[PDB]
Amino acid sequence: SAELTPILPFLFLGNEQDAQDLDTMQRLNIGYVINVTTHLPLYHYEKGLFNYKRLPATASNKQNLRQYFEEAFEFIEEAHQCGKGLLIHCQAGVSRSATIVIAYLMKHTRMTMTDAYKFVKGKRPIISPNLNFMGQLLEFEEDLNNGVT
Repeated sequence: SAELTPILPFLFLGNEQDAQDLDTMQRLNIGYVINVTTHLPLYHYEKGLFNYKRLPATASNKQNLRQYFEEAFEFIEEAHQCGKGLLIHCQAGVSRSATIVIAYLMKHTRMTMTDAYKFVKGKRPIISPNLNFMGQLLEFEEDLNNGVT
């Protein structure tokens, strides 16, 4: 499988395998984990090593991910501000988690939707948000450009 993707020094995009790799997470100074599924475990929860957030998305073709953007960005920033990294993952790191990272880049590094997509896809070529999530990212871009987020 594809290896964990560093996006920024404090933001890593991964799959379910990556969230179980405790030696790597400790090596990369990860202190925060976002699990973008309703059904996966929060791996290593009982060791009390990380701070976790679940964004309980399903597999539905109508899944709304925008509703989670604010919450997910706040958690990323918490990690960011205390000098810890954050791992965000779903099952494959292809679609749900990747959408959230692109949106973060759009809001917090001012990247257009196209440039943020290409930034992530350049780092992690297997990503492929579905057309539903792409539609939401376009709407998010719109709302960012009018300041109405």
